[PDB]
Amino acid sequence: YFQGMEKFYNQFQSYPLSLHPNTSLFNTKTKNLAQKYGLRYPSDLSNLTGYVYPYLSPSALQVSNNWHAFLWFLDDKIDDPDCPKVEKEIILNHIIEYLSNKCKASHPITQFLDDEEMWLQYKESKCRFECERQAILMIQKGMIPKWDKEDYTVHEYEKIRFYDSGCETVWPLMFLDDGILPQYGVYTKFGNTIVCRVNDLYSYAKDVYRDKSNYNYFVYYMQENNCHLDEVINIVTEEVKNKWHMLKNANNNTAERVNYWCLGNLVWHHASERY
Repeated sequence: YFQGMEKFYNQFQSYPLSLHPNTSLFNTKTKNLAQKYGLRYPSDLSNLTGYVYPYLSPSALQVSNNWHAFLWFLDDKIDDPDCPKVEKEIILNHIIEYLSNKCKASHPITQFLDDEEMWLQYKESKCRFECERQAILMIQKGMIPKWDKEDYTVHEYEKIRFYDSGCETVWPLMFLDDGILPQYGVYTKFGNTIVCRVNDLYSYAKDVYRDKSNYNYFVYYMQENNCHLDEVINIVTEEVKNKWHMLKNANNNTAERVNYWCLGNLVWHHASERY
């Protein structure tokens, strides 16, 4: 595992920007908003925002960090093994209802989203509506199926993880300073895959050895294909190499910003004590 990760990171680490993005101001504002509703956003997560959106304005970075905080709060609750299952179903259906204009925000997570400071001057932006549309899909096609499912093929995991990861909800943030939506298609899909492969690789030790969770590409691939971890790491390295080249070779604004997101996500995981 350790040698496989070393070889993987050495192959793909090509983050050209500062290891010290300016994050303090937006970290503080996001945490202040979280604390207003009794929620916690760990400061290290703000570094990810700084790494992945280095081309955004300060106000767009602020709202992006707020959206990442929403995803963190929800993942924290849904992935919590000690949270009662009925409470998870209640919060997931409530978020859908709130995001569908059917009910008031009545839980801390939706009160956070409903606050004037959530979206700042971007409350009526195309981004806001698309983030929320994609968050409904993340719940309906990602989180709800996952919390009812025990067995996964690799392909079933890939479909559920595409939604459950929330990556489709972050692509619109890349266009906050432009007022338009991303071009969804092969490049957002490749970005979703690259982010998830990196995340699953870095979380493998915690998932398998510490948390005893099977929800990880490498676990399901090893089961399905009867192979060892080193082999899957090699296979994923080849897949990521090909898809990341395809992302970098497109002269297309969505692909270019997805590339930054994949590069920044890799540097953040390399630096993190979490893994």
